[PDB]
Amino acid sequence: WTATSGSCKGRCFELQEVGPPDCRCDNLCKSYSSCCHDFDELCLKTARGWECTKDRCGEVRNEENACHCSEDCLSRGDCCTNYQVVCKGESHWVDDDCEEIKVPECPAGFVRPPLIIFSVDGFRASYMKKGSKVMPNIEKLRSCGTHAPYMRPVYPTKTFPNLYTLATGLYPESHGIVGNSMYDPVFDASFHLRGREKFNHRWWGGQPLWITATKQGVRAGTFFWSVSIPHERRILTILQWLSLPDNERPSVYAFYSEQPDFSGHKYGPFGPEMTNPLREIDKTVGQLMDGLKQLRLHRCVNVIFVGDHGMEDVTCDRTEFLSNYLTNVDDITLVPGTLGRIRAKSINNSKYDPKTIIAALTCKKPDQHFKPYMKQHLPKRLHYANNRRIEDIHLLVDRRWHVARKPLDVYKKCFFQGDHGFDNKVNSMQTVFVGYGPTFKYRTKVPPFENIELYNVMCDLLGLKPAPNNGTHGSLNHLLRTNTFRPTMPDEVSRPNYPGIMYLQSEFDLGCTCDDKVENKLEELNKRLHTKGSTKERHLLYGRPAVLYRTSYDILYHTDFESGYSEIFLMPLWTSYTISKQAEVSSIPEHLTNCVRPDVRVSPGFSQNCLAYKNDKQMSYGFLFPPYLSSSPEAKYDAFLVTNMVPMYPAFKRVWAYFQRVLVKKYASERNGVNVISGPIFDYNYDGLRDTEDEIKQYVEGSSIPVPTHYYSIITSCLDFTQPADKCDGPLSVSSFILPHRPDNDESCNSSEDESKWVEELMKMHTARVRDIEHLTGLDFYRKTSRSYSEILTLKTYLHTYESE
Ligand SMILES: *[C@@H]1O[C@H](CO)[C@@H](O[C@@H]2O[C@H](CO)[C@@H](O[C@@H]3O[C@H](CO[C@H]4O[C@H](CO)[C@@H](O)[C@H](O[C@H]5O[C@H](CO)[C@@H](O)[C@H](O)[C@@H]5O[C@H]5O[C@H](CO)[C@@H](O)[C@H](O)[C@@H]5O)[C@@H]4O)[C@@H](O)[C@H](O[C@H]4O[C@H](CO)[C@@H](O)[C@H](O)[C@@H]4O[C@H]4O[C@H](CO)[C@@H](O)[C@H](O)[C@@H]4O)[C@@H]3O)[C@H](O)[C@H]2NC(C)=O)[C@H](O)[C@H]1NC(C)=O
Ligand SMILES: [Ca+2]
Ligand SMILES: [Ca+2]
Ligand SMILES: [K+]
Ligand code: NA
Ligand SMILES: [Zn+2]
Repeated sequence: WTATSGSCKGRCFELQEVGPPDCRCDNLCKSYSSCCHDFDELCLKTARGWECTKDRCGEVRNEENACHCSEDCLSRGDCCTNYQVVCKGESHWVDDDCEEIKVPECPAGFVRPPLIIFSVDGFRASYMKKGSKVMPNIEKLRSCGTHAPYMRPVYPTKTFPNLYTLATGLYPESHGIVGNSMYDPVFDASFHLRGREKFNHRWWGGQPLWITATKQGVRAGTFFWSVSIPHERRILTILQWLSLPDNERPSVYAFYSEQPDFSGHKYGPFGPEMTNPLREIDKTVGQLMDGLKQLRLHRCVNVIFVGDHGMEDVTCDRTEFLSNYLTNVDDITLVPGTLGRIRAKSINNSKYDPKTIIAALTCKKPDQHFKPYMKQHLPKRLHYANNRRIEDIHLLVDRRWHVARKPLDVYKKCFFQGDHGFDNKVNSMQTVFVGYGPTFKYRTKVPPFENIELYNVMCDLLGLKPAPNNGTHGSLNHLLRTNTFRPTMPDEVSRPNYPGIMYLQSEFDLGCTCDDKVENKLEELNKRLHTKGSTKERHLLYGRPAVLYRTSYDILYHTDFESGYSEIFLMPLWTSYTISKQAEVSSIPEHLTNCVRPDVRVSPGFSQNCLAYKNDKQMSYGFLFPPYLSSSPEAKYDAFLVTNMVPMYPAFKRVWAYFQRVLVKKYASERNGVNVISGPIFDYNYDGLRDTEDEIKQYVEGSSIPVPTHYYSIITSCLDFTQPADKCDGPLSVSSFILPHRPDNDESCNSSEDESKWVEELMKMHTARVRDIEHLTGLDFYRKTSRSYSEILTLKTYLHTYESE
């Protein structure tokens, strides 16, 4: 109930909302059917439109007009935004040459440069180039300020998840806005684009920018705008708020536009109809900037121009139907379109089986335009598992396609020509970033970055302490002129042991054998030095990874590789080796095929044993340092140490062996050497974070050898590929992956073929940031380089995407 009988007299666009039954006058009142009776009349005036004209200059104040051109407007804070240009002969902001803003030039009473975030829905990255000719205001922001070629959204590339991510710095699995449509089973309640359930606060987790500011004494403009408030009115309202008294005036503001998403859905991303909405957004930017110029705030405010996601060509004829795969299509509920989320229709149907749904959806048709995944098997880069609102079964839809349950869902809902929601590495999904202002750099291009990183920057811009989030604070310091955040490296928590030779061969009863009984003071001292770390400078190029949790581990040196060996997990946490451009690849000699050797530095009690692998009919083993890349027949023996072995399913070994035998050498040839760090990951609860021992769900049969859920590799070289990786003076280049350790290759529909036709494709899908691996392992990499820490943080957030230009 709303007593709509009160008035908005002197309260239009009030910041502090009022509580029912009292009627509202804030910028969401329309959305709630709660505005006082006179809100339209008073707060949504449109008379005479939005632009001063020569004749109106100096007019008598008619309170009825949408904006004013009368002499006193600048003092009331309510002039039309072109007032000074039309009436007072000033130039539009966009006609002004750009001049570096070295310092904020703010009116008296301003305690910090305000921030205005100008958000645009569905603003695909390539519009900056393709629409350049019709967006002069945005082009000026872009060219004069700081911009990225693109900004990467989060998955799913839908509006609500992305805007909330921008506002929180969190992945959707952590803020809880996991799609535009959702069912939460604990609440037993559904979130929809339409209607009122979406307004309950229990859906929206984390702490968004406007709460962060208020909690720390920084006032905020409201970030949500009811759809029916026209853009011109939104801009005028922001400008009005900027003329409030110091003690009342917000320091952070946001504008939202539904375009160009709205027209993109109708016409596709580059439909001829798309030019006009681009034109209209640009004009809105111009109004804002002219208005700031009128207020003498154009060299005071930081402005961010940012999109939530891009847009792809999608038509109703590119739809796959689950009725063409499933016998029991009525037994499931699908969240449809550019992603799929499946669960049972009835929690009382005990004949529901995910296993059979997944099998029926896997590689059943040659051209299949989606792939099914149990959510924990999704690429870790998606961070899309750890929320009860995310259904166990997920469909990753090919770009340009939809999935639906039955044909009838499409035509009893071709209408539309664009959509979005696909894999966030897809080129069409990429969106935009521009920063303009005294705190941003001048005429600066930065590399692409992920939208999770902006919350921290927005906090830096306002002098706020960010709430805990998924950004890496400091990784975007290169965008900023000032207010940079200077973190320290995290402290190492566990120091390693450095064991020497402590065990005789006969103390080991592991059930392992090796044909190695083949016996020189020249090379006997040499091998000693290798075991004491003499080649470590070669193989450990950026220092040892630091262990950020309490544990017991040993550093093991070898000729060709260095490792950090866990006494708890009985295998390495990390193995580090460097392969030059000139390295030769060799085979595992016939005589050593099944060779496994006791490590006389590591107790039998803290070692794996071969008998467990023999008795586990499902599980095999591989090596972290690859015996194929041994520097000499003699050094190859190090590679068969029990301390280099890890559990591997035979299906996985196909992947791993191709990686090790072919791809590492390929990268070394292409990148002029590479440094490789590889290791296990355990993430049985699919939270993105290192498991403790008690979370481990699977062990090699009859033993305490835990089974990894994934294997990672970090592959580093010199960004200037004229310098060898092991003698690099400057910035580094990285590519990494987190490969799922699965007992089959059902993910790869071409896996019956030779590994050259499908392995690298898999690996590319499971590309990762170094930071993803750090979260997953409790390790901190690149501790000892000659580069600044912020530069290293940027490197750790890098994702090698494998998309074209
Ligand atoms: C990305 O960044 C984020 C933010 O830093 C990282 O997420 C954090 O990770 C922490 C560890 O995973 C997690 O810590 C837990 O917090 C519990 C208290 O949490 C509540 O309060 C905070 C503060 O106000 C709030 O942020 C939380 O918000 C979550 O939950 C509400 C719903 O109630 C949601 O609306 C909201 O979106 C958010 O959900 C997300 O997180 C929850 C888990 O919190 C997930 O389940 C969701 O799927 C979703 O992702 C909460 O309201 C705290 O109680 C936990 O403490 C346990 O563990 C300690 C270990 O020392 C132990 O000593 C305690 O005893 C305790 O265990 C007891 O409870 C267990 C469960 O019943 C039980 O098993 C035990 O037996 C014990 O009884 C824990 O510390 C932190 O809350 C989130 N924060 C956020 C915002 O998500 C995230 O990891 C980053 N991602 C990556 C990949 O790095
Ligand atoms: Ca959107
Ligand atoms: Ca975990
Ligand atoms: K076996
Ligand atoms: Na397969
Ligand atoms: Zn859309």
